[PDB]
Amino acid sequence: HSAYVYQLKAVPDIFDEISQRFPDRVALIFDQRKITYRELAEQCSALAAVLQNNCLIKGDIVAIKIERSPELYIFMLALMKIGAVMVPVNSNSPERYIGEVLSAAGARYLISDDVTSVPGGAWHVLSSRTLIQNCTRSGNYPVLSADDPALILMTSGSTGKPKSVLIAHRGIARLGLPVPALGNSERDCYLQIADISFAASANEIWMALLTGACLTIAPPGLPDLMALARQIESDNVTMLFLSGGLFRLFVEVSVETLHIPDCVVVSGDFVNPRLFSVAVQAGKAKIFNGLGCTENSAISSLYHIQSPVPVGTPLPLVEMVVFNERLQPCTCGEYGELFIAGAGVALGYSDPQLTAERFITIPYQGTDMLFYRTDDRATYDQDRNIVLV
Ligand SMILES: Nc1c(O)cccc1C(=O)NS(=O)(=O)NC[C@H]1O[C@@H](n2cnc3c(N)ncnc32)[C@H](O)[C@@H]1O
Ligand SMILES: [Br-]
Ligand SMILES: [Cl-]
Ligand SMILES: [Cl-]
Ligand SMILES: [Cl-]
Ligand SMILES: [Cl-]
Repeated sequence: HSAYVYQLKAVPDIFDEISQRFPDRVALIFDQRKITYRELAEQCSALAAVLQNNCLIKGDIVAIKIERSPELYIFMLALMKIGAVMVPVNSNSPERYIGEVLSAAGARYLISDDVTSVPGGAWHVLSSRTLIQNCTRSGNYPVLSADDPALILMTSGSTGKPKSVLIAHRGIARLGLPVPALGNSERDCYLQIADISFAASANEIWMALLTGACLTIAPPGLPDLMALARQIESDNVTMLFLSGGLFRLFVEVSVETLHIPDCVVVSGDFVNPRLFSVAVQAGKAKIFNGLGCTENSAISSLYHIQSPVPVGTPLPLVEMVVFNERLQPCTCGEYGELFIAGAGVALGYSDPQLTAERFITIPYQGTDMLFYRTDDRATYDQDRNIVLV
């Protein structure tokens, strides 16, 4: 439990720390089933021992296709504890496409809650249901470092090129640091709705579970705004992360739901400023425009809208710089490209040539800093907020 904020542990070590400090806080809610950190840590450890005894070891590439459920997050924590590299799969994807993802990721195993609706291939299919039943063993787990790989996520460039992104423990472990703009703590409650195959899901999962906060879990499948509205109220969601689609739809059909939480973060793409205007005038929740990208593991900057919206200022341990064509920091109003450095930067792509092109070391403020090149055109405003253009 170090006070040096730049000193990060692997995910399982942070979670062990949190589960010891807040053992009687609620970690997970699904429907009306609630699970404390103490019970979650017991289930995580029991499952990790089962996985190790199934010969799964550090660095094994392990895909997960498990519908939203408490067991999904138990598997994530157990796989992190044994050092496996998770490949989360979109359960709403054609089997065809899932096979292409598993192939591109090099998955050796696929853990599934429905072993009938999975693609065949080189990978070996394991039943999440059977493995959970075999929980009764725990010890001799790997000594993980913040730079060990934790997951593989798929993304695309601006012109459609598909990419396989290797994410380090540190990229999600940083979400255990409270975000000053949000004021979050263990008292908060998050809503898990973004699909696990999307980096944005990390915002919900790990900001909750690595801080002692509560994660209430949306029902599997496509968004049910009626149920989500009831869930936000009945489970007292206080930190609400939304895609541009979910945000816009809520503004259109139930803007007052957006003011049940304390903070609402909209990320993923440009949002019509008029939508922010309506939302901000409808109540007193803090509405943010947020930037994230897969290559920085999770949400990366926040702009509080008070009334092209800026993307604001970086999260803890994140560095953002707009660089011109000559790799010099831009002045206010000068156009350049957004580069991101710090704890969230990915380990690379599966493509080594693509990695060297997009992950570049640049001396900045006295440090030879590794930057991800976003391909996002940007500048600074007068208050030095970053604004994508
Ligand atoms: N939403 C996410 C999250 O919360 C956590 C982690 C990842 C993501 C995510 O979106 N990852 S991603 O799929 O790789 N897309 C990346 C690309 O999205 C565009 N983008 C994203 N946010 C904004 C925004 N506010 N305004 C304008 N453009 C935006 C930029 O072009 C960027 O480079
Ligand atoms: Br739109
Ligand atoms: Cl407690
Ligand atoms: Cl198919
Ligand atoms: Cl291509
Ligand atoms: Cl790649």
